[PDB]
Amino acid sequence: SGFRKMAFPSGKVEGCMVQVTCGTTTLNGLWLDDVVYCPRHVICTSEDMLNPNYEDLLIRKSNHNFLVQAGNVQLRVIGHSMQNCVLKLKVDTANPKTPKYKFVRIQPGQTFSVLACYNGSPSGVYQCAMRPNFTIKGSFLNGSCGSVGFNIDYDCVSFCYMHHMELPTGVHAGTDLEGNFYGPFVDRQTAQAAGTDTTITVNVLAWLYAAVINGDRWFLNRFTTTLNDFNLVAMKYNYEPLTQDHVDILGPLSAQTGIAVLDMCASLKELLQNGMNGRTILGSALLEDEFTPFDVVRQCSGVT
Amino acid sequence: SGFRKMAFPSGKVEGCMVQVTCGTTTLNGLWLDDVVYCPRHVICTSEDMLNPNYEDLLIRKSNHNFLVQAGNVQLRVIGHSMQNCVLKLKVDTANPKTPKYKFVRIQPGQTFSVLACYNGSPSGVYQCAMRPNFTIKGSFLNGSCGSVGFNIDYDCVSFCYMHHMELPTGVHAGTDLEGNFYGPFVDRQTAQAAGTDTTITVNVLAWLYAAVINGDRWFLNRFTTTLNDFNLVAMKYNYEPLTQDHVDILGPLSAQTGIAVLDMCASLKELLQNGMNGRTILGSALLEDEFTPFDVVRQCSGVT
Ligand SMILES: NS(=O)(=O)c1ccc(Br)cc1
Ligand SMILES: NS(=O)(=O)c1ccc(Br)cc1
Repeated sequence: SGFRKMAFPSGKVEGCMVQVTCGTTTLNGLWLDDVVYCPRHVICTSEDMLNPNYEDLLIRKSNHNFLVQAGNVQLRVIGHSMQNCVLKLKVDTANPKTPKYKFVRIQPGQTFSVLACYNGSPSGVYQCAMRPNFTIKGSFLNGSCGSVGFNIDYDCVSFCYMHHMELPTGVHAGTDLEGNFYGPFVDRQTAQAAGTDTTITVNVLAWLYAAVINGDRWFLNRFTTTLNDFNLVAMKYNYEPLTQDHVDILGPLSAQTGIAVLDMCASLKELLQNGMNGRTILGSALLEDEFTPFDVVRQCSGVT
Repeated sequence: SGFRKMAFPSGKVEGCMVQVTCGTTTLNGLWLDDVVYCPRHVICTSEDMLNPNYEDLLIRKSNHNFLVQAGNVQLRVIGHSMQNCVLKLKVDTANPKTPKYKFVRIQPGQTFSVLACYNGSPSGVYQCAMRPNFTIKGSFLNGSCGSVGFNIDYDCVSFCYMHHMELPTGVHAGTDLEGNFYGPFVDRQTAQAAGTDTTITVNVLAWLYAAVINGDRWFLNRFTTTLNDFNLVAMKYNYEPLTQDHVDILGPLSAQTGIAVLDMCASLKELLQNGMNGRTILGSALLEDEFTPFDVVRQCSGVT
C-alpha cells in the first residue's frame, strides 16, 4: 500500500552520461554504442544564442573541438553531424555499459523519468510529464542541458527527452533523441511563450483509481456522467478532453476497482465544481495529473 | 529553475540488491562486501508472523536454508547471524559493485531515497522522510521488504532504512542497517498504532525558501515573529517545534534570499492561519515537509 511519485531506477542511464565541452561551454551528453548525443547549442557563445546559425557555427568546429569525458577518461571523437537540434559525436569506443535502448517520441500526457546531470555527473532523478503545451516542469540549473528523460520496459531504456532550454517563465523545453523539439520551441535565446497548461484528465482519473486502491475513497460520489457532459465541465476547468481511447486505457483500473470509468468521471466532475474543501487525496490538496494509467497499474502491481 | 521532489540516482544501490528466499518466503537483501542484509522475518511462515520467537525459529535454519540470488546466479551462504531485526548472511563472494558506504541512523525529519525492489529487482525510486512518529509514507507491495533507503554524499552511499512492515493504517515501518526499528515498532503481525504525524516545520521553511528562489513569492508577508510566538501557533497546527538549531541550519537559505528565518516563520504563521485560499506554492496546494534545508541547497546549487 501507499502511492508515491516514482521514477525508474536510473542506473542504466547513469552508465550513459558523459561531459561534452565545445570551447568554454560544458553540458551533458548521452553515450550509446559509439555515438554521444548532446544539444547542438553546445557550439554557441551566449552571444551566438541570441540568433545562432548552427550550420555556419558548425563549419568552424572539427571533431577535435568536441571534448568528451566519461568518468575521468577522454573519448576520441572521430566524426560529428547535426541531426535537427542535436549533435551526434562518433567516438572510437562503444559505451561498454550501453543498455538495450530505443528512441521514442512521446505524446503530451506521457510521463518519464529525468536523470538531472551536471558535468556528465548524475545529481538526481525525478518523474515528469510532457505537458499538453509540450513543456515539462523540471528542475534544471545551468550545466543541466543534455540531461535525458526515459522510460524502462524491463531491460530496454526508451529515451524520449533531452533537455535544451528554460522559457522565461522557468518551464522547460527539449527534443526527442532525433533532435526534434517537443512543441514549437527553437534553441534560440528569444522570448518564447508556452500555451495553456491544461490538466491531463486521463492521468487524474488513473490517480483517482490509485487513491481508491489505497483506501482514499471519500470523494467517490453517487453520480455518473457521459463523455460529452464530462467534457463540457472539463473544457471549463482547462482539463484535456477525454476520448473513448482514454476510457479504454482506464479499463484495467475500472475492472480492478469495480468503478465504471464514467462514474469516476462524475466523481472528478464534482471535485472540480465543489473543490477539495481542505481534504487531501493520496496526501495531495490538488488533483495529480503526472501518473499515467500504465504508471498506476505498474506501481499497484509491482513491475520490475 | 524549477523545484522537484528528487531522489538520488539509484545505480550504486541497484548493484547491491539480491533476492533472499527462506522456504516459501522471498524478499530483498542488500549485498555489501561478503554480507547480505535482509529482514529476519524472511524465516517466518505468515503463521509464525502472529507471535514469532526469532531465536527459536532460527535454530531450525542452516546457511543452506538461505537462498541468495544476484541477477540469475546463486551466492554460497557460509554463515548467518541475527543482529536485532536483520539477518546478516555471510556469502563466499564480495559484491564486486559494492560502493563506498556507511550505515547511519537518521533523525525524524531526515529525507532519503528508497529503491523499491521485488525479487531483488529494482522497480522504482522515490523520496521519503522519516516522519516525526518514526513511520514513513512509502509505496510497498508484498515482496518489497528488504528494499532500502539511502542518501549519497558524492560517491559514499549512507544506508539509513530497510523496509520491514506496513501498519494496518498502510504507513510503513523499518530498521536501520543494524536492525533497530525506527520508533517503537516490532516485526510481529500485531495491531501497532502510529503516534501524531506532525509537520516537519524546518522542512516546510526550507521549501518556502526554495519557492522564493524559484519566483513563487506571493505568500511573503510584512510580518516577523519570535521562536516562542511561532511555536505557540506551530503546536496548535501539529507542526514540530522550531529550535535555534533549525534556525542555524536555515542560515544559508536566509543569506541567499535576504529573508531572515523569523520573517519566513511569520509568513508560514500567516499561511497556517489564513490557508492557501486556492493558491499553489511550487505546484502544491499544501505545505511540503519532505525537503530538508540540505536538500534545498543541494537542488538549488546542483551538487552531483
Ligand atoms: N531563458 S531564455 O533566455 O528564454 C533562453 C531561451 C532559449 C535558449 Br537555447 C537559451 C535561453
Ligand atoms: N499489516 S499487519 O498485519 O499490521 C503486520 C504487521 C507487522 C508485520 Br512483520 C506483518 C504484518
